[PDB]
Amino acid sequence: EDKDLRSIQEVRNLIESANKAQKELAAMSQQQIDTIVKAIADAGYGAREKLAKMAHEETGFGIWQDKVIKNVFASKHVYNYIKDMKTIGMLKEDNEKKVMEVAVPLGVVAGLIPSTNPTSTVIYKTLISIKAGNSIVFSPHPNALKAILETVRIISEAAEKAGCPKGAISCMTVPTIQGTDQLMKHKDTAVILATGGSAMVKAAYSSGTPAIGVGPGNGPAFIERSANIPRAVKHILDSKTFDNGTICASEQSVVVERVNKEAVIAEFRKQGAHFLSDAEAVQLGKFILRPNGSMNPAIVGKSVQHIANLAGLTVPADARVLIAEETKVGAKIPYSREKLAPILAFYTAETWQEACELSMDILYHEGAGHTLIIHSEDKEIIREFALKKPVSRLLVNTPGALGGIGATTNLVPALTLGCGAVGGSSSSDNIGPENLFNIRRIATGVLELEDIRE
Amino acid sequence: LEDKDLRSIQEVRNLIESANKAQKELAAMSQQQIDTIVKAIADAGYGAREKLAKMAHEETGFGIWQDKVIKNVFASKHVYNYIKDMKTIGMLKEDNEKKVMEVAVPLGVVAGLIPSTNPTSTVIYKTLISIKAGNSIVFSPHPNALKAILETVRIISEAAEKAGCPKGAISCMTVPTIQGTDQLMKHKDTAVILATGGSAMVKAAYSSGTPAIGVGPGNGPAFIERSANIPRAVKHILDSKTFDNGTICASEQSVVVERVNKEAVIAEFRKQGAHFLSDAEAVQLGKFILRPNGSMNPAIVGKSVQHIANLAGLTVPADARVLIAEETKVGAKIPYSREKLAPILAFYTAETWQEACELSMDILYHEGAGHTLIIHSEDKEIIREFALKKPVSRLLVNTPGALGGIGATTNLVPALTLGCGAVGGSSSSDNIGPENLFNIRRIATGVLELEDIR
Ligand SMILES: [Cl-]
Ligand SMILES: [Cl-]
Repeated sequence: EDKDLRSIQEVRNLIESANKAQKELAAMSQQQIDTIVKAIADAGYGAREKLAKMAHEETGFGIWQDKVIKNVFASKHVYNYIKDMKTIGMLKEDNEKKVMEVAVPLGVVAGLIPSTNPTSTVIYKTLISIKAGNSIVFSPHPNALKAILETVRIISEAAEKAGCPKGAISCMTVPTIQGTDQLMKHKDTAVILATGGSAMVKAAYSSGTPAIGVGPGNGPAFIERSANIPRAVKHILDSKTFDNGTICASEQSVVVERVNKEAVIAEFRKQGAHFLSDAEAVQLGKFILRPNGSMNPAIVGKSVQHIANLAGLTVPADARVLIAEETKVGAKIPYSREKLAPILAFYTAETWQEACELSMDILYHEGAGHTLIIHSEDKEIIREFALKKPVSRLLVNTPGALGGIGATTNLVPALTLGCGAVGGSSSSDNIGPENLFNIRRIATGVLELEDIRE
Repeated sequence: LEDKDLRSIQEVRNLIESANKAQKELAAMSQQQIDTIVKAIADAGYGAREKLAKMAHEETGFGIWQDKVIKNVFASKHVYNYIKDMKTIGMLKEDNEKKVMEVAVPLGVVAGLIPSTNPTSTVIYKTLISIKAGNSIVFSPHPNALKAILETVRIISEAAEKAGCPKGAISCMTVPTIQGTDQLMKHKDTAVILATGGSAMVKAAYSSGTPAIGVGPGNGPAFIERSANIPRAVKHILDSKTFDNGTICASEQSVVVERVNKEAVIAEFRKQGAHFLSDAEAVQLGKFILRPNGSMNPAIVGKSVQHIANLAGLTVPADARVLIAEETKVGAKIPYSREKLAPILAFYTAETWQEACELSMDILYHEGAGHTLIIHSEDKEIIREFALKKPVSRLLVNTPGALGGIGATTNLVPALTLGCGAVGGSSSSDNIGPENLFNIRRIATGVLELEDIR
């Protein structure tokens, strides 16, 4: 009866079921696997509306119409990338080196699901884990529980119809920290896909189980002197306002040069941004930064009007983002940190070199290894940013949120965006099927001992 | 500070701090400048081959002087020849079709755990690959090999620094403590752990909060299938199993033969210097090898046949090259079915290749899964079945186990850190090198709008 014990029991039950379900997947051919993958894609996509509405209603986060596009992306876009990849059995036979390469599935994948992008992340993690021959057990955020449970129900039913063994795709029905702890620590858990906060990722790397973790997204968008101002402002608003800023790859600040500063402020205003007065900025800043130095969860995925009301603000009805001018960087400077909300800091640099230095300083305090955006027509400046910005994905003339996940760019389509070693993670990739299998190499003898000691 | 544990913690924080600064200096260097240092390390390692082999032999008491010189040659010359022309620094790729550029990003400060079994060769190799990828490295020495490791570090460090490398980029703890090595693994500025050592050590690395890459126990069966060339299969198994008195983890731990071939195989093993133990002698050595706590006796590790025979109270001919015990069982309570880092083999008889496979899987699933299995066969179909099914990361065909698994007699990546992958509890199945020690940053240009994906 006690909730944590039942949760720990259920976790042990799901992993066991998932372990034997994977052994059955492992026996399947590439064609049999792809038949399953396409069926998960279709069920995910067919239920795009219902799951998007479910998630919005339960979490109170975002915009259901935007969650639909997240579901479409997680289904069709990921499917289209992964459909023709060889991920199963014999991959390569080098007949000159005499080395053969075979894909080995990891085993049971433990997927931690955020409340910010719940149904889309479930679909994405399922497609890529099953594609690589793995079973997946999900850890749902308590306040997106029903949405995630129905996503798992819908996609696992379609997979099982297409030949997938029962138990290969499952989810905790009783969310506890103790339960999630067990899922992570379990001997028969092969890898943790750790999409969550910084304490949750640190836990996953302290679990004993190999983990693939994320960091906070604190991505500046530098609008450089040669950028088309209208297009840059459009890209940023497209991303920042997408699902009320729930995607980690969305812009957290705008950096402008002195030459374009006012031209950019005016364009933001013209496209519906609201600039906070100095007084309005500190008032919201006081509300955003909690006494313990945490960022206020009360803003996450909420509307501009919702956030204004919480902060004691009165803001125009058609305001699309709140923007505050910022000069400093630090743990006590909330505008310099991740605000999963339609709230942006606004920085001014005199030159592109000053903008690079400020971005480094922003990223080093928070957001290193994740995302930075640059709007520019200058090939030389973009290349300097490419060689120096401490991120894993550097986005050029594109909306941040959409560009970072590979919706508007040719990055790998993903909702797990690895932050690399600088962010404390084991990978910097947009996670796909190639991150979820090992290579076994089968090598023939080419030399004798007598050759190597001569 | 005078207490040993606190002096050691202090040292590790100082060492990490220097390595942190030094890496930022390495991070500014071109591929040319890096490769110059790499070559200087390789040259210094190679030149000190006899010196360092003798130090390690005298200090640890393990192995054969001659064989450790070869390992020092392998770690320097062979690793260097694989890495010298590899692209590991800065801009790697510029895809103009996808509009995606790729840039190598060094991990940062590497933590190298060095075992007493392969101590000088492992330092040389890890240094070369870390520095090649633009990283610094701080070593944790096994206390039984402290002096030899420190002197290897001293030697390659000075040649690196003479070649342009920043001071503090290559360092080693001078006071080995478990409290100091815990600090090395857990530290925020430590970017990655190369975890070469025992099972409790690698489980410690994955519990540290820092990204780890671990090894597993090597327990590889050698299946001399009926199509095999017996005299060469025997020579290979002996070449590997007696190499440094069996200290390398990719060396064979059992021989599996088909019944039709058993007589012929035993006769050849005998001709080439193998000594088959009687039932009573096998039982006597088994009692000595297996400790009451369940661990295997360290007293046998890297020791001669005669030395072990004396320890176990056996009387064995002076020219005996390996001790072979016939075995029928697999399990924790069965010492021959487990990793014996010594010139000792189990010998199993199966009826068919199918039974040999099933037996091999049973061996590996108890101990050794993810590491190595060796097969001698001229049957490419049976080999392919083993390739697709045996739970290992490296499957060796017609080659000595120790020498083929490290890539000395095979075309596998030349390495002394052999990942066991997920099945063995690690993040990688690779023979690891430069490409496991940088992240890829991707710089991507927008190709689509929000409206397009709507
Ligand atoms: Cl979603
Ligand atoms: Cl050595």
